[PDB]
Amino acid sequence: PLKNLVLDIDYNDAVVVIHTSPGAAQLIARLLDSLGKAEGILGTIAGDDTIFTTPANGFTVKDLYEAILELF
Amino acid sequence: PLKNLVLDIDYNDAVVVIHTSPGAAQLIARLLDSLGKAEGILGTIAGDDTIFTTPANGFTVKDLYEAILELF
Amino acid sequence: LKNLVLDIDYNDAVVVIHTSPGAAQLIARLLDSLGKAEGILGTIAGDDTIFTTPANGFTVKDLYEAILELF
Amino acid sequence: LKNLVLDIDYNDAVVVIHTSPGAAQLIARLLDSLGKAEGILGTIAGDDTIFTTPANGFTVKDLYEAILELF
Amino acid sequence: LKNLVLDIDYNDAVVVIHTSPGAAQLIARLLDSLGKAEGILGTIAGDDTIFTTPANGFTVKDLYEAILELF
Amino acid sequence: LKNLVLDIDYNDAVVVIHTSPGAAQLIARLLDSLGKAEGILGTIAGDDTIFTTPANGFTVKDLYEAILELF
Ligand SMILES: NC(=[NH2+])NCCC[C@H](N)C(=O)O
Ligand SMILES: NC(=[NH2+])NCCC[C@H](N)C(=O)O
Ligand SMILES: NC(=[NH2+])NCCC[C@H](N)C(=O)O
Ligand SMILES: NC(=[NH2+])NCCC[C@H](N)C(=O)O
Ligand SMILES: NC(=[NH2+])NCCC[C@H](N)C(=O)O
Ligand SMILES: NC(=[NH2+])NCCC[C@H](N)C(=O)O
Repeated sequence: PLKNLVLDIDYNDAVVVIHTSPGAAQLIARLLDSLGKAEGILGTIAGDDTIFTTPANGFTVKDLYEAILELF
Repeated sequence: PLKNLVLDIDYNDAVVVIHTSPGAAQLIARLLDSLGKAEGILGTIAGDDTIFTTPANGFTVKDLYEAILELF
Repeated sequence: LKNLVLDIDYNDAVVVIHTSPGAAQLIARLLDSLGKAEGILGTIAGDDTIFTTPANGFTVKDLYEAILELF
Repeated sequence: LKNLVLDIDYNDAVVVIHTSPGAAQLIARLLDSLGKAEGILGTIAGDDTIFTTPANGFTVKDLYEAILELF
Repeated sequence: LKNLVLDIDYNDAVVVIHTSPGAAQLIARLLDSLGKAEGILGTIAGDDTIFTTPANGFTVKDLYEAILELF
Repeated sequence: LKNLVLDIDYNDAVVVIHTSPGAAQLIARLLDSLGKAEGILGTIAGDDTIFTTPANGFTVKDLYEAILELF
């Protein structure tokens, strides 16, 4: 699994969104599930090529954003 | 569905996030789908082990959480 | 055909499109025809529920009407 | 929903249907109505490919014809 | 969990387990607890169906027996 | 990475590819860039297992080899 899989990252007020190659969703997501609530991720949901991840309390959507880039 | 399939319920300003054992997400989200917008749930979406469920207008997240807890 | 998409609505965070069992990934696929330049930031489908959310600049409201347009 | 299915074929074990992206679940959902008495033992679907199989007392080709019946 | 398993039959190649919707992946993850050693090559679940296949050294009947065993 | 691909084996019906959790859709997409001309009838993939089949004129064994060659 290479960065070549994560096609794009952006976010808004409620969720942080990741775009990947088709079929790589669940794979990049399991990576995010390594992080966790105390690191800012309340949860994560992957489709085929999209991943919606959301911040925990104490965290802003931007905070999560920066934390994920660190993991990636 | 055994209550054991459900590992943890938590939330924030936009969604309630239910974690479950690998694989049980689609099964448990079935229960959440028993309810309709009326009880507050706009929609529900499960992946493999995470479920994001959101509220309808008039009910907040704190609301949906309590609601979910009652159903489980 | 259109029939598959049951209801469309929204709230504070996302727009939720329901479908007949199994068509969520197909209709959600329609949405992926859009893109950032038209409001859509991303879309996830399960079996029969799709959660699409607005990019910065648009609102969950703007996005909503745009999907009806698309449909 | 015909243009969804891109192909049908088979072999010494299953019937292999190909489809447009995300359709795998739609199409396989249609083949789930039939049941064992129609030949089918079961049906599975990934993202764009279904794999169906005839039950005890049925041939793959037969099944291939049967799906072609309800297609 | 067992009341989720609709039925268990089979044929020449696979052992098709039907389940309640969504139950699929859970029951299959159960079979995955077995592994090659018990005569299971590999398993794959959709939404409510589980196609499994025996390993060289056990036939389809045998897989079936050991599955009713597991269950 | 082919490390996401844990084990390969086959039988008288399909080639079974056990991969890391979630990797099953990605790697089936790799086998998906082959098809009939190379002997692949179809390939359906779950969360960590993938099931492929040889077309006509080709044997599962020939496929097991080609699959390693794809790898
Ligand atoms: N190959 C597909 N299923 N494409 C549709 C994907 C739709 C949406 N991005 C999701 O992840 O659910
Ligand atoms: N077996 C897996 N695919 N695990 C990864 C799960 C990714 C994400 N947490 C989801 O549930 O959608
Ligand atoms: N037949 C089912 N698997 N139903 C569960 C649906 C759960 C959720 N609404 C989703 O679309 O993912
Ligand atoms: N976008 C994808 N999921 N691509 C991989 C598809 C793999 C396999 N043909 C399936 O139907 O599951
Ligand atoms: N509610 C649904 N989407 N059902 C699809 C069933 C298709 C097939 N039986 C499978 O296991 O994938
Ligand atoms: N996390 C899971 N859903 N595990 C269950 C896997 C079941 C089966 N081996 C498949 O690939 O479909």
